[PDB]
Amino acid sequence: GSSGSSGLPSDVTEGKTVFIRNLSFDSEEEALGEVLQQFGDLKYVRVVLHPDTEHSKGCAFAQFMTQEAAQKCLAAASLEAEGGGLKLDGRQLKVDLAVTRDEAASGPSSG
Repeated sequence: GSSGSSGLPSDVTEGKTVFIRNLSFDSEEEALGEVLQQFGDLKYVRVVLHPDTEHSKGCAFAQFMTQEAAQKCLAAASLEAEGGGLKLDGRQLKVDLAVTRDEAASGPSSG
C-alpha cells in the first residue's frame, strides 16, 4: 500500500529581467536593445539616466519575452563562460537577472 502522486501547479508568469552594468556613453536604448534582441524578443528596453542631468548613466534595464532568453544573454555576457563576454563601444557589458522589488512589509507585534 502507498499514497502520494502529489504535484504543484506549474504556470507561466512574467519573470524575465536583464540589467546591464558598465554601459558606455555611446550605448543607447536603441542599440542596447538591438544587442539583447539577438538572443530573443525584447519586451521593453529602458536606460536609466542621471537624476541631475540627461547624462546616460552606465546602467540600463531590459526585459525579454521568454525566461530562456534572458538566461541566454547572461551566459553570453559572462566573459568567463565558454567564449562569452559582451562589449559595446570598447566597454564590457554586465547582464544580470534584475528584479523590481518594493521595500515594504508589515512587522509582527510584540507582547
